[PDB]
Amino acid sequence: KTLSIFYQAGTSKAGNPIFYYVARRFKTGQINGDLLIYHVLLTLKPYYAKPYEIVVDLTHTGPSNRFKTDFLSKWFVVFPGFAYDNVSAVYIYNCNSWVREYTKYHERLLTGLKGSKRLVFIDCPGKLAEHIEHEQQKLPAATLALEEDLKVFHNALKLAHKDTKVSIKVGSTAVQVTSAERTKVLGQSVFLNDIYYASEIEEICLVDENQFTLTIANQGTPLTFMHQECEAIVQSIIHIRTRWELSQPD
Amino acid sequence: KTLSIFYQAGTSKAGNPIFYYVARRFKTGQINGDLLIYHVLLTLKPYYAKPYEIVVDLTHTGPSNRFKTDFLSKWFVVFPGFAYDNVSAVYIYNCNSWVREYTKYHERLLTGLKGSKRLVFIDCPGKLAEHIEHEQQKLPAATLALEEDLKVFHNALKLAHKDTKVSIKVGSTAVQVTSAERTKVLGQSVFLNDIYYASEIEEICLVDENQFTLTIANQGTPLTFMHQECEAIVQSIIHIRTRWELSQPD
Ligand SMILES: CCCCCCCCCCCCCCCCCC(=O)O[C@H](COC(=O)CCCCCCCCCCCCCCC)COP(=O)(O)OCCN
Ligand SMILES: CCCCCCCCCCCCCCCCCC(=O)O[C@H](COC(=O)CCCCCCCCCCCCCCC)COP(=O)(O)OCCN
Repeated sequence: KTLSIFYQAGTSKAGNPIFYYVARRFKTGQINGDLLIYHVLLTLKPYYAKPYEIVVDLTHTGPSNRFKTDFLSKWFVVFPGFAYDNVSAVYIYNCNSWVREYTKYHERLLTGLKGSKRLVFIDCPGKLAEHIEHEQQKLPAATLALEEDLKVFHNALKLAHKDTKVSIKVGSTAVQVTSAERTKVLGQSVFLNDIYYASEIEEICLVDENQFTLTIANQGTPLTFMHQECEAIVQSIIHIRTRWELSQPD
Repeated sequence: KTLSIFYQAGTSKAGNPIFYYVARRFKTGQINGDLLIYHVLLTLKPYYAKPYEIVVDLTHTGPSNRFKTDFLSKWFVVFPGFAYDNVSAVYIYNCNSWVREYTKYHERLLTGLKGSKRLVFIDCPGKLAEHIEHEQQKLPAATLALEEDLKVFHNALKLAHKDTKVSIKVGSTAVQVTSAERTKVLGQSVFLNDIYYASEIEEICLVDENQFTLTIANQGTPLTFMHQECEAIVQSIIHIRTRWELSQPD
């Protein structure tokens, strides 16, 4: 009941089959990891003897999608040794701050991935397609969705102890806070894209005429941003939140 | 949350305060029913000595929103005799098959409502504006949103034991099959409007050139309709179920 988490789709421009891991699709608790390590073992077996590439859609991956240390460990010890080696490339799409922080929390186990040239962090579906068969990227429909009909606010500033220059992209279904400055994730300076589904925007608050707060469900401390067009960001987010509430279950 | 189930809002053209019962908001059971009924009491007591009106929002009212028999019967006794007589009108909006059936099954308890000139079914969402001014109307925003941007397919035919002419209206978040011909609900000829949120539309089938089926969640029997433009109705519905799925929870 988890053939959607890890599916095969496409071939790379280097001539290797592509396998997608939708991190958000997997849930720690419920979809027993025993079940996913199973399915990944099974769709890879026929392939991991020869070289293959992986695309991990870290899109909106959060703590509920995590690999607990015991599980995460089992992943670096449960495959034929060549199997790890034949992974020609692992495109990491939509890495966000939680996965990064997860990546730091589990640096003990992800030590091998640090600096690994094989991990290519990708910014958009278009940059991932370049490494694929005539740009036929099969990122989930859901993922690709987040890329269209976006109201983008550049030069925004996420306020925190460390201020992060970000662009706040408001899409009909989610707000994405794409960092404009790179930060390290597994030793590679990459852009982070934090996605906040309208369903998760509990409160939007305009602090100043150029600063707003975004309370995201279950993330406690609201996010804070500074931007010249704040009134407009807030209004766009409220709209998206409202259009969402209208279609809420009874 | 019982608090959004029944609330006071507006005054009718006849100068009577209106109360809205949003059926879908109630969930059958134990305590919800007495929260709900203790709530309607605390809300109505101030007004039920003078003529007041009720708009019953039956949109999407299904089994999970029903008043079990013992709970329903409390509604006809727990209020003062004058409270019942003071209801000058009960606008019934979006009555649907299930409710029709529910009232058929409780045809006994509902004898007092059967034939009642005080019950006004709103078969034309605009007809409500004939007893209550739009600015005084306060149907849930969600109920109202189901009326906007509807791709309407008139002259459809719903096959079943009895084939009823219907209009299939696909909106961004739902499919509504509105009977084109009236049926009796509590002795009144009215237009039912069954609503199927994209969230409930499991299987979508193009049975042939001018026919299609919808399999609805928790509804073993499939909705089978006929229409010239079926591939268009199937595509329309497939688009919204898909638009939905591509925006649901990881
Ligand atoms: C063996 C699987 C690796 C699982 C990694 C889980 C943690 C990911 C954290 C998010 C950022 C990194 C995503 C991409 C990780 C790619 C790791 C990789 O390349 O593993 C190679 C093998 O690649 C594969 O096995 C193919 C891919 C298998 C599925 C991977 C699914 C990753 C799911 C991540 C979920 C998000 C994080 C969850 C958070 C709480 C082998 O590495 P090695 O040679 O250093 O190993 C030495 C010991 N054997
Ligand atoms: C007393 C409350 C009536 C509850 C009716 C529940 C069943 C409704 C079934 C759906 C179609 C009808 C909806 C409108 C019903 C209006 C009933 C009404 O007018 O009651 C009058 C009183 O009106 C009011 O009390 C004000 C409104 C109170 C809230 C009503 C909420 C209705 C909720 C229906 C939920 C949908 C059905 C659930 C299904 C399984 C008094 O009638 P009477 O003089 O014959 O009574 C004699 C004995 N006392």
